[PDB]
Amino acid sequence: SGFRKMAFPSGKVEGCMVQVTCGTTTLNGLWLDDVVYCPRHVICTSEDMLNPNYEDLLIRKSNHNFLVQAGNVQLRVIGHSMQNCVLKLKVDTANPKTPKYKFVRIQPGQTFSVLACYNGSPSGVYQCAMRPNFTIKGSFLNGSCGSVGFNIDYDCVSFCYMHHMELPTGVHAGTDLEGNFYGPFVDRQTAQAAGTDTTITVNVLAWLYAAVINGDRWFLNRFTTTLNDFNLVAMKYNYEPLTQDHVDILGPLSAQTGIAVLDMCASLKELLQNGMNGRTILGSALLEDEFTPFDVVRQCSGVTFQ
Amino acid sequence: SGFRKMAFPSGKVEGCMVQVTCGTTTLNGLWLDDVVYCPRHVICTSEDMLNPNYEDLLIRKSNHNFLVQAGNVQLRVIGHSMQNCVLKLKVDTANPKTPKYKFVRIQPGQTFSVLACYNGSPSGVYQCAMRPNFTIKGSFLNGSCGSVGFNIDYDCVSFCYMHHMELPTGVHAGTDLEGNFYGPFVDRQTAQAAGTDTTITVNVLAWLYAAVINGDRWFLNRFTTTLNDFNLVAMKYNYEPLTQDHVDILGPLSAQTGIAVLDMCASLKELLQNGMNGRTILGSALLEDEFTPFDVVRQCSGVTFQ
Ligand SMILES: *[C@H](O)[C@H](C[C@@H]1CCNC1=O)NC(=O)[C@H](CC1CCCCC1)NC(=O)[C@@H](NC(=O)OCc1ccccc1)C(C)C
Ligand SMILES: *[C@H](O)[C@H](C[C@@H]1CCNC1=O)NC(=O)[C@H](CC1CCCCC1)NC(=O)[C@@H](NC(=O)OCc1ccccc1)C(C)C
Repeated sequence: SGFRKMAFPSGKVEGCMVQVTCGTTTLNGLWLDDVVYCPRHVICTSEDMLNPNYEDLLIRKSNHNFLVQAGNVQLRVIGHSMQNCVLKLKVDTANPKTPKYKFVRIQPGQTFSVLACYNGSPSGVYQCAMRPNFTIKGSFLNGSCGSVGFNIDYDCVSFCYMHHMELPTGVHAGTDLEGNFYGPFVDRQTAQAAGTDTTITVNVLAWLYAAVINGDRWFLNRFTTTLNDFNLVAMKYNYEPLTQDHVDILGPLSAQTGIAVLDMCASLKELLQNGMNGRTILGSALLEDEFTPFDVVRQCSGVTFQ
Repeated sequence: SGFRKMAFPSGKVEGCMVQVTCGTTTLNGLWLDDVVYCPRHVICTSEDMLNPNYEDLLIRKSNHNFLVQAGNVQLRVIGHSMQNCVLKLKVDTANPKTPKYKFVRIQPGQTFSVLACYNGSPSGVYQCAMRPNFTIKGSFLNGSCGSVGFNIDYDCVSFCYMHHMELPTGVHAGTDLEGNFYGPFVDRQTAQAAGTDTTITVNVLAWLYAAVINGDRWFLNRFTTTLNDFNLVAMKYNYEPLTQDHVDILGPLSAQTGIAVLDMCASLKELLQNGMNGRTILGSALLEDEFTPFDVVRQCSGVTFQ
């Protein structure tokens, strides 16, 4: 038993990380087949970043201005193009380590693993949730741009996030692998509002089920509630409203524990209204919302990949 | 910026994971050069586990009784031996993916990444601390035995932990790669006491420095303290006593932030005596002790590996 925030094994993604340099700027790229993907702001100087005209900036660049290193194995750039906020560099060699892969645009509340990288070299791996306001709470320093987020389904890597910038609150923003930002953000160094974040209610409930499965369970109470009654409580505490779709997604955990979803909602409502009274659940003194149901099921069924 | 509990990239270790089967029991092994390492309890049946005579049980076994699969690539066993609580199977093929590696026995309070594995296939990766009572708080199900803990120093993997069992409190116990348990535990299915755990004070202080570096810093107070005065507080709250060696290890973080170590101890003393009053530090409502100083420095300097 035990429950930990767990990232996917990163080896398949490690073999795809390269370094991209344009002039003074170095960041990470993702090398799949004969294409390298990276943030288009690799082309910006420190004064372009305040209000860049990316079309005009890219026109000044030719293939030979993009330096791509894989380790110290190095790639010849034979074409370049901009797709939304990502630059796509065609290279003359297909990555021999390309895994089976897909590009996916994830939904708010879903989770993924981040392989944080500097100069094309992996530094660490951790699990993130895409917040309801389309930010992530990551760990990113200068040079981490182009680091990617991903999920694995057995042998297939689903890339879902590429890192671009940090907002004025320490939270992080980036794009899918077609270069479309999650949320309202633009790749300009200017003040940008993320807007109110909310707690991912279905994930909190999934984590309460994980706690029961692991014997942590003082919070189970006597009451039940209704989906409309609970949602009145969710509103006051900035929790996402719970829908029947969420109830259905929680079905397997409900069946495993024998605790009806609305009974668990009643326990959650009392935790929200009364706090935890200095106690903990699965080692946390806060209600955790970065585990999806489905993360919970895999962690307590032992799903593997390769 | 931002601070996350981050594991090492796992690819170098993924290429070393194999499946070991003896009779009815399947677990994970570690394949380095021409040797496969796994828990010796792979030889036990469900009624051996209550009081096993490992010498007598192993004598019944020959090389051909140990089935080792690498993926579905499969290895011929040409010798076997028991070293403390690990079994070492000599195979006829050296692992072509063997990284540069060392076996290390870590100290209590140090951290490492765990690659949780089932049937020789990686499932996930997370960071653990070896508690002062020589347990870890992991996430391990049936079949995870033989999963390993490790650190990376650029290109060298230091293996430090192999998982063996779960105690009567949900905490986990295992050995170094020479098969010596951390702590007082034996590989028998019998009630076993871990003894009182304590909080890793130098790690809490390192994490408070990480918080200041990230602008989280309401807890900085007006006071200072002495190492002897602070240790009186540490005693009452089951914190490890702070030594000058710990102060010296905190030197770089002290120099980076301009906060004297004993001033940070005074902030910690007030957090211990008064709690956090419903506030958070780096997203946690508890004092976190599973980051070493040195983890903090790498996370806020961007150290990479490959
Ligand atoms: C690429 O390695 C970095 C990664 C960030 C550095 C520290 N944490 C990070 O996640 N990205 C950048 O340095 C960004 C440069 C890009 C160039 C032009 C296109 C968009 C930005 N810049 C940032 O992340 C900066 N944040 C930012 O621009 O947010 C807008 C803002 C500015 C002022 C006040 C409010 C909001 C970051 C602060 C360095
Ligand atoms: C190998 O895959 C598993 C991993 C554990 C299963 C669930 N969580 C785990 O970490 N290891 C085992 O199943 C252990 C078998 C070994 C065979 C004989 C040598 C030592 C054990 N068994 C356990 O981990 C069990 N725990 C245990 O034996 O602790 C001692 C104990 C027993 C009763 C009351 C107090 C303490 C576990 C409970 C299945």
